[PDB]
Amino acid sequence: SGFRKMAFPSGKVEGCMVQVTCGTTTLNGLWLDDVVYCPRHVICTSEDMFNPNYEDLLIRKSNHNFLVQAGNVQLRVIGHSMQNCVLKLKVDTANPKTPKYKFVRIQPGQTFSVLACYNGSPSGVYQCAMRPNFTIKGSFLNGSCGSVGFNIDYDCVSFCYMHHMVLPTGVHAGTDLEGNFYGPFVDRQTAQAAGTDTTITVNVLAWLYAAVINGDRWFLNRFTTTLNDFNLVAMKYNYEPLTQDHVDILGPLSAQTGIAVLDMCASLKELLQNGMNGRTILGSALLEDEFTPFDVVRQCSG
Amino acid sequence: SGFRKMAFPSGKVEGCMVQVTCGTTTLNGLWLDDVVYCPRHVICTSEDMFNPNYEDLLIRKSNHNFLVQAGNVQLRVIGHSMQNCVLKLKVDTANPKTPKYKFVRIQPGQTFSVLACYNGSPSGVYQCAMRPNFTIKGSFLNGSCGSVGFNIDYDCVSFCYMHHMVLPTGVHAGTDLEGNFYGPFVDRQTAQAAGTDTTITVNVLAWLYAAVINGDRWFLNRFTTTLNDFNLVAMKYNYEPLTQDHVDILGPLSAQTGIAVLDMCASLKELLQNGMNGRTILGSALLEDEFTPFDVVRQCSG
Ligand SMILES: Cn1cnc(Cn2c(=O)nc(Nc3cc4cn(C)nc4cc3Cl)n(Cc3cc(F)c(F)cc3F)c2=O)n1
Ligand SMILES: Cn1cnc(Cn2c(=O)nc(Nc3cc4cn(C)nc4cc3Cl)n(Cc3cc(F)c(F)cc3F)c2=O)n1
Ligand SMILES: Cc1ncc(C[n+]2csc(CCO)c2C)c(N)n1
Repeated sequence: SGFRKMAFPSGKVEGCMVQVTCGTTTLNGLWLDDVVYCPRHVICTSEDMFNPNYEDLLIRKSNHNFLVQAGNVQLRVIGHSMQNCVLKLKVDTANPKTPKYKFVRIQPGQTFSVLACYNGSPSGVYQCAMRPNFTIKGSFLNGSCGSVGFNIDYDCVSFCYMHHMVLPTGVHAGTDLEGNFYGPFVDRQTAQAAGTDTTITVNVLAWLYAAVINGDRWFLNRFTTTLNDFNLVAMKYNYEPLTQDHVDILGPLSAQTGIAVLDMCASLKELLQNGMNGRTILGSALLEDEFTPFDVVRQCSG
Repeated sequence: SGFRKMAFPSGKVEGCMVQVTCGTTTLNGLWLDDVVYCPRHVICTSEDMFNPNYEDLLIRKSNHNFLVQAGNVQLRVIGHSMQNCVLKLKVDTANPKTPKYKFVRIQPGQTFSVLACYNGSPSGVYQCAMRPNFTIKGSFLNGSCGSVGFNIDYDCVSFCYMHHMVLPTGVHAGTDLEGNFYGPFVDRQTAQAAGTDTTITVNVLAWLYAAVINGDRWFLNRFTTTLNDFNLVAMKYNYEPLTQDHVDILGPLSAQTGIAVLDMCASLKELLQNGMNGRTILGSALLEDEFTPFDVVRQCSG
């Protein structure tokens, strides 16, 4: 019973956060086995951040220019390399708290947990979605660079996000753990705009099913729609199109509630056209799109 | 808005979760030093759950009737006692992952992180507020009994909530770590109704300060009020009256913005009497009441 934004327990990741410093520049790193991963922006000085030539800056660096602190222990760097926008510091000590882990690149519309950290210390945890325009709407302050996002599946941590920067609209951009940005962004201190964001339609539908499972039905109706006719209306409102795969994924929620997927599409179509008339769904005045069908099933089965 | 419900990192609590089983009744417990804390409901058979005689259920029980497991490893119970609605099981091993900790009883309005657990295994973490009617709008399934709520200040975990039961409306009820229920509930499997809820005034005020901090301040009027006058008006709109402690925890935000607490009460009074008139605050037409003054500073300032 109930439905809330839920993050994975963050303990397995907390044991991996460290602080990395070059000169006066400092951010968070991820210590797995004998490697620390962190944004390569750390090698920038105040004058480099605007337009860094990273290969130039890195070749001028020695191992002892990197100071890595785990708690109050200093870790000795014995090698360094760059993979795209991620710096890899080889250290002489393996992290005994290293969990079983994978690096994955997540798809837009999928969710993950963010462990926000400052100076290598974990500060808070919360759930985010990869937006269709490759930004994330996180909660990050100065010093959060290098914080990571992840999912956990049977004691294996799949790291999918490393935080790099804040955009002028206050949304956030980062890379996978291979150092490739999500979206058309680049790691320099310039004002960067994202593409137009769209709403994750399959997630909104999942969250409507959550609302029904928790006893709210005011938005349901008796109208009918085809998948294509729903997608025409959805595109009009800058909603992502709904695929047959998405319809299939919503299957369990349809079975549970007895509401056909296309019947819930008919309900969403009306909400897009009429609005909510000051009413709320699961306490929200806006249509929530950062719950996947798996997130709803996980919280609402039974 | 840039505001998200953020949990504390859960690792310090994850290392304390265990499963406790009596016969087939099984739930979650909290292992700190050489004591495991858990709801006394675990000693009920199904026929006991409706109207248990705990004293009589406990006199029949011996140490060897309690199965306490960390993962699949059994912890031998060497003493047991009842304190209000919590059972305290003395075990023969001091938990090596015990953090610095305290037991605290919170007030309505205060927020905390919940580590939802099933069979001793943490499943997710999210932020909750204690409602004025002493329920929490959590997210809990069967098997969640004994999950705990907590805050972390510096490196000390303040435990404030242990989950006991779901109410007919789907909200949740439980105790502090001394076994004293929040609210008028008792640990019987009966349909107990929560009283009518109200809005957490101190947290709405914190939210208005957060809006001011971010430059959204159209709602600041030119008036002030006395605390007594504001309290009397607030109750007529199903808002909670303010306490002297409430005024004091608004102090840092009042100092940060230079807006006197009673001036902000006058501004909230005007919103109550007139409404938003089609206009929004931090992008929402709803006033948020589950961010405490500390949450606001935590998310604006760090
Ligand atoms: C408000 N906010 C929200 N998210 C963020 C993340 N973020 C950050 O934490 N730090 C950044 N720049 C740095 C400045 C430093 C000053 N010192 C002494 N050390 C510093 C280290 C960093 Cl990383 N940035 C900006 C930023 C970071 C990048 F990785 C990048 F490629 C471009 C950028 F403009 C930042 O956004 N802050
Ligand atoms: C849907 N939901 C949301 N929160 C909860 C919490 N909750 C719970 O997890 N378990 C409960 N009863 C038990 C049944 C058991 C069956 N087996 C095999 N083992 C069991 C252990 C428990 Cl604790 N309850 C009900 C409940 C638990 C209490 F502690 C109490 F005092 C009164 C109650 F009615 C429950 O609410 N479920
Ligand atoms: C945290 C943080 N880091 C860097 C800058 C950028 N900055 C400050 S002075 C200067 C010119 C070189 O001295 C630059 C690029 C910032 N604003 N905040």
